Amino acid sequence: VEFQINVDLQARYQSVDGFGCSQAFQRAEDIFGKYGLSPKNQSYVLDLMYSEERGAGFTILRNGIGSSNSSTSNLMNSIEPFSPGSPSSTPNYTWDHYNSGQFPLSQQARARGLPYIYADAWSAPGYMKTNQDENWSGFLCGIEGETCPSGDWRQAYADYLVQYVKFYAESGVPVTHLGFLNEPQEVVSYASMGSNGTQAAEFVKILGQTLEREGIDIELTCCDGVGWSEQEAMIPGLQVVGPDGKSAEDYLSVVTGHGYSSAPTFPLSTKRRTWLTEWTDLSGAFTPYTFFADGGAGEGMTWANHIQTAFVNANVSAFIYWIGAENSTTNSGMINLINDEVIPSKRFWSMASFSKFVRPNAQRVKATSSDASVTVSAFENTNGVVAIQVINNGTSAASLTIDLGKTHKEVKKVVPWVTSNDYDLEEMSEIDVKHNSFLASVPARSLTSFVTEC
Ligand SMILES: *[C@@H]1O[C@H](CO)[C@@H](O[C@@H]2O[C@H](CO)[C@@H](O[C@@H]3O[C@H](CO[C@H]4O[C@H](CO)[C@@H](O)[C@H](O)[C@@H]4O)[C@@H](O)[C@H](O[C@H]4O[C@H](CO)[C@@H](O)[C@H](O)[C@@H]4O)[C@@H]3O)[C@H](O)[C@H]2NC(C)=O)[C@H](O)[C@H]1NC(C)=O
Ligand SMILES: *[C@@H]1O[C@H](CO)[C@@H](O[C@@H]2O[C@H](CO)[C@@H](O[C@@H]3O[C@H](CO[C@H]4O[C@H](CO)[C@@H](O)[C@H](O)[C@@H]4O)[C@@H](O)[C@H](O)[C@@H]3O)[C@H](O)[C@H]2NC(C)=O)[C@H](O)[C@H]1NC(C)=O
Ligand SMILES: *[C@@H]1O[C@H](CO)[C@@H](O[C@@H]2O[C@H](CO)[C@@H](O)[C@H](O)[C@H]2NC(C)=O)[C@H](O)[C@H]1NC(C)=O
Ligand SMILES: *[C@@H]1O[C@H](CO)[C@@H](O[C@@H]2O[C@H](CO)[C@@H](O)[C@H](O)[C@H]2NC(C)=O)[C@H](O)[C@H]1NC(C)=O
Ligand SMILES: *[C@@H]1O[C@H](CO)[C@@H](O)[C@H](O)[C@H]1NC(C)=O
Repeated sequence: VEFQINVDLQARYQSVDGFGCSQAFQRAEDIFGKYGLSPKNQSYVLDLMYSEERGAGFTILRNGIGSSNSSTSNLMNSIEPFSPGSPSSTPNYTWDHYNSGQFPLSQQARARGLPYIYADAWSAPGYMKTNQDENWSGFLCGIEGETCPSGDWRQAYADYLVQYVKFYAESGVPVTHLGFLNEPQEVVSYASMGSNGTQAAEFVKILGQTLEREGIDIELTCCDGVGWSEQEAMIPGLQVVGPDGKSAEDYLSVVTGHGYSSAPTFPLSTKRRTWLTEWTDLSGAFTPYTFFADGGAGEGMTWANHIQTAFVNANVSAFIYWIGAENSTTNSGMINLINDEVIPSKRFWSMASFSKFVRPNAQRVKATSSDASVTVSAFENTNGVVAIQVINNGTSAASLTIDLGKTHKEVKKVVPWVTSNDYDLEEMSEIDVKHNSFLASVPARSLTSFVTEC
């Protein structure tokens, strides 16, 4: 045996909620033909993203709760664009059955089986904030240390987020996960809003209490920090048990962070599930076809490794890329649209390799490799399908011996699915398994998903 891979289904780790992307800042409109995409390719892109059989079967869609009072440039417009005059005044809410294209997108994703919709606000509306502006950070009026002459807007913001979730549910598209901050560290020209851990915790408790009063069942998140270390720094604040004997962590279902300022390479110190909720290559490079060339930020293998590391080393339950599909020739999205043209990147195919076979409620299980040139991850689905991801970073093909150890069902067949410079997500011939062990060659510089049958 040249390379030994051992999988142990009796050594079990975190659950998986899934994989996906956002179509925020009007990028959902691109999929529906804003820049000339044909009806054929609109349907094709939705199948690539959300069909388990025809595509990646993404299971999480992250939508923006818009803060803007218009839909100019790439703004996401708000359900409450204009101040009601005071926090206690009756709000005027507008529902356009659109949400910058994210509503019809959510309908199309759900039609193809998508279970999880994560609605996240980048900012409260400007009139609820210290700077009276959705932009350039600022704080929710009434949060600890941040008073405003117009009064305390904390309950108004909670009621606003509840009303967004209600419009979605009433329109047949329930939201499963809810967040109220994005990158609270960042002071930027676009929708942004500040909070440290204790300021975030204060609002988590108000929002959780509001949802419980309304009888709405939804998973709360915090805080989409700009990097993994930056999110870790907020967790002590979320864990402070207040006078009432509750922490923010008691109300939270998921702790969320981004990969930009620091990558998900270590476990966060929360007792909750964690999600990597945004990450991409923002360099402005264009790397659609490269799985491996020289370790560029946009290469397929870079992203296969980011995903594998997030699950094995950072203990995440989900991985959400930034934009799925957009009219651009950069690496910001997984799928480049060029008017009526669809170019799925190797970053897309790396995501697809995981997402297609690691279905919601899968559990990560122990998987080891005898050699640092081959890195491995493994998950058992609730239907018993085992999906093993192998990255071969050798310059030659690697002959693997893969032992599945002790299992309930004797495994009889396994199917390899390959992603490389030569292959997108290519199904290879089934391999016969004997005594829960099999041999497989994997190409140089490749990702292979080995998927067990029945
Ligand atoms: C599989 O094994 C291979 C080796 O065989 C490893 O490859 C090396 O991968 C690293 C990254 O992990 C590579 O280093 C990075 O290269 C990037 C691309 O560089 C080229 O293109 C850019 C942009 O045009 C040029 O600027 C540059 O001169 C090169 O022409 C760089 O963009 C990266 O830079 C960034 O990160 C560094 C380090 O943190 C920062 O200092 C920089 O400022 C910047 O943010 C980086 O240098 C390296 O080139 C690869 N070597 C080879 C021989 O290919 C893989 O890592 C390995 N994969 C796995 C998953 O283990
Ligand atoms: C829907 O999206 C499709 C996918 O993008 C569109 O089809 C593509 O249209 C472009 C023109 O905009 C064609 O581009 C040319 O490609 C050739 C090279 O061709 C070949 O190699 C590819 C890659 O493996 C292969 O799939 C092709 O079949 C060819 O063998 C260049 O010489 C040209 O300069 C230009 O780049 C694409 O080839 C074409 N792709 C496919 C798969 O058809 C399509 O037009 C969109 N609309 C509709 C209504 O279908
Ligand atoms: C609509 O939103 C815009 C953008 O946030 C608001 O404009 C800002 O208002 C604040 C407060 O006066 C200023 O500090 C910013 O400079 C403004 N930004 C821009 C780009 O103009 C605007 O007030 C909002 N309109 C209403 C009616 O609420
Ligand atoms: C990996 O993440 C999981 C959550 O997905 C962590 O699981 C929690 O474990 C604590 C301590 O044993 C329990 O009190 C919680 O009930 C678990 N949460 C869930 C949702 O199951 C696990 O601790 C994390 N691992 C590491 C090494 O940090
Ligand atoms: C969409 O993307 C292509 C490629 O970047 C670009 O050339 C084109 O102008 C964009 N389409 C528009 C604005 O119609």
